[PDB]
Amino acid sequence: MRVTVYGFGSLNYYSNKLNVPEKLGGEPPYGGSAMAVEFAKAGHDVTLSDPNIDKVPDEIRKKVEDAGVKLTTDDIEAAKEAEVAILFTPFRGGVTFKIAETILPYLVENAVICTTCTMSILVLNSYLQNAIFLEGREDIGFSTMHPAAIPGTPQHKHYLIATNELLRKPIVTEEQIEKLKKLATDTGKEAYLLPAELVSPVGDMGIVTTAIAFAGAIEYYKVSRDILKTKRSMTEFQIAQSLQVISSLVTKYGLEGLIKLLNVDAMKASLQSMILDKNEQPLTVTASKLLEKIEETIPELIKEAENFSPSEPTYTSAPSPMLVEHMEDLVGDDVLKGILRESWKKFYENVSERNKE
Amino acid sequence: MRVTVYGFGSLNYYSNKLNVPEKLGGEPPYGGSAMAVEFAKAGHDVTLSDPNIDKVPDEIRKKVEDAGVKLTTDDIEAAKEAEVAILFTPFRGGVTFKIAETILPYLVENAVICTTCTMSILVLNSYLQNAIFLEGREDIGFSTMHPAAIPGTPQHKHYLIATNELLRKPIVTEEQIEKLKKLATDTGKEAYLLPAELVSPVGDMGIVTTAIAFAGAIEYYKVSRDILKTKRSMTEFQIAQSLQVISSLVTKYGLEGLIKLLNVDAMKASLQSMILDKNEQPLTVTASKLLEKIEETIPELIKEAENFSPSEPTYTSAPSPMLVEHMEDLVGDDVLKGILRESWKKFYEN
Ligand SMILES: Nc1nc(=O)c2c([nH]1)NC[C@@H]1CN(c3ccc(C(=O)N[C@@H](CCC(=O)O)C(=O)O)cc3)C=[N+]21
Ligand SMILES: Nc1nc(=O)c2c([nH]1)NC[C@@H]1CN(c3ccc(C(=O)N[C@@H](CCC(=O)O)C(=O)O)cc3)C=[N+]21
Repeated sequence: MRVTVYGFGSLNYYSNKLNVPEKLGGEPPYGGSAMAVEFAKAGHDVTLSDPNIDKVPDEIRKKVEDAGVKLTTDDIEAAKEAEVAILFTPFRGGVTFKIAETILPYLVENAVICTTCTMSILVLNSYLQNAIFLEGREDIGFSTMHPAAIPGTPQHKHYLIATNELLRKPIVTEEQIEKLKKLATDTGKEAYLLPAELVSPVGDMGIVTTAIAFAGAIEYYKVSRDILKTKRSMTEFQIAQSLQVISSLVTKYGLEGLIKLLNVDAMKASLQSMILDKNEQPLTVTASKLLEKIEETIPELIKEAENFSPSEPTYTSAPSPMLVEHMEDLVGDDVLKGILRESWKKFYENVSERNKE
Repeated sequence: MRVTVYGFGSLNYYSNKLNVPEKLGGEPPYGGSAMAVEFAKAGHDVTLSDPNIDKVPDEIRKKVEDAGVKLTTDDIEAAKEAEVAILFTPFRGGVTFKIAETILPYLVENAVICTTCTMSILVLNSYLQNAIFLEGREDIGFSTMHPAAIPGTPQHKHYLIATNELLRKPIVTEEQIEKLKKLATDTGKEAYLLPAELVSPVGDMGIVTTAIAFAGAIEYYKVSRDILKTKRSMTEFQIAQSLQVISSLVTKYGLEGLIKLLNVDAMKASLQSMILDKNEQPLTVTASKLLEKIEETIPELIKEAENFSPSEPTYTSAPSPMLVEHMEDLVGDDVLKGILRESWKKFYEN
């Protein structure tokens, strides 16, 4: 099939900022380039579009082209007759939204656009709904080819592929998912089909926070079951509230507001009475020790927290499924889709616009 | 001041169900009784109301009375002079709602009602909105004397006191907050003034999930700062999104649905590319090892997950703070507090 990868992968990032060969392994080029080369070796008609093709060293550029990858800077031409479009594009500056919007009217009928490690597919889908409508591209599907790893390293043995599970409205067809599974297995990668909104939580660099919080939830569950002897429903409420609170505080107030509003000293003091079996609570013990030295490891965040003050009120623990359900009864489903869209767009904007020098 | 503590504390739970003297320390009585004794030793006029006072052993009851605590079974009488009413009341059965509603018309002018770990103060305030209006008790304050520990153990060195921070309308006055700070400080306890909605996630037993997830968010931040060299916005975007999804999965589909939908095998495979400095990532390494043995540690949940099927759809990643403000604009603040109350009820009742 005809596949176009948008984004080569910053050669300088993967060698001078993060020493990928030493930290993870393999050899350059890494990123979308490595993905394209793999597809080309498997017999697919691959094109790779990046604005900085000319900056690629000849030695690297020859390897890619010798695989069968056509290199170009023209995103529009690259999209023509493409069945699969993989966005290995920047999170910053809305670049992933802009590129997807540019290529939208030129993709072949029933094409599928795929996000990777830099963007969640539903957020992209939210940004594109007006373009989709005006251009009549309701045939375009939306899913993912999330390497959940750096392509080109030995750890990349898989792709996370977004499905429609848990979605009120589908974003991808079975025919489109099958093409993504084919690209994965054709290149010896295992396909993990995941509900669309779980792809980025599982696959992104933030798997660090996803996994720690998941294992931490399980640890609390065991303490609740074995030591406290409390009810399952109370345990689940506490887990959901904790994680919703942290998410909402980071969303609205960032890490500085998270630290100031929860109050580390209060958390430390409170946690002492939930260290009930040190041997069975390795995460609790470590967390309590990390909190004790927090002023030494993140002094810049502590300083920002001292100077933080919440300018707007909020509720941090309101479960999103309840808010969505209540909203379904207050307004039409047509209106609700717009509200969910604007909420995903505002999430991206508020978080990326907050980062001010 | 005049303080009334509602609830002695389950003598049975703190010895037979949970061995507090061994696991934590101290000696009985634990709970509301220990709090009342501390206030009385600080010179306050303390009253403790409980329907099962006569079921308290004589040796323990004498210790409490000798400190100056007046024991009674009449909740209404105990409220008539109480400037501060602390609800050391049960977890289930709506007993806290029942007690708070019964004493509301009898509390002194400008009195403050305080919940502990068994009830979010915002949930109680929401429940009582109609009673506050019909009884004309808009002067009554609502806060917490949350011990975030078992009173009577050496770990109880503090109180979490709910404030109006993050609220759109006040639930307590500064004068009332000062009274609670004094009660804490008079008994040698540190007063932690937190936004009302954060007292539960910081003080309750869920502090385990709050602290670990918080620490894991900081660990990722340090990794992004020192190793990945990525921007703060991307780090925050991924934290908020990840914890939003996990939260929604637990709320709507339970722990069984979380395990089935998230895919532990995918998580383990993904996490391999983010263990970039084992010494700087103690939580990541520990979490990665715990994920490998999950089938052994929680087999009953694995069996529930294998039989789980999502019956209804929901957008697990819809950002809660954004939806909160959309709801506020449509139907106002009381409905949002009502949602917090509806959430609490589903899991603490029936
Ligand atoms: N399970 C897992 N998932 C990952 O996604 C993953 C991983 N492990 N191991 C670590 C590598 C490294 N990595 C980066 C992605 C984007 C930028 C990045 O900064 N991108 C900028 C572009 C900077 C620019 O060139 O303008 C942006 O999208 O805004 C950096 C690093 C993902 N990784
Ligand atoms: N920072 C902190 N906050 C706490 O809230 C905290 C703590 N540390 N350390 C330990 C105590 C103990 N604890 C219990 C939780 C649930 C039940 C519970 O579910 N009891 C049920 C059932 C009792 C039974 O088993 O019969 C009930 O009272 O209805 C009991 C006790 C939380 N604690």
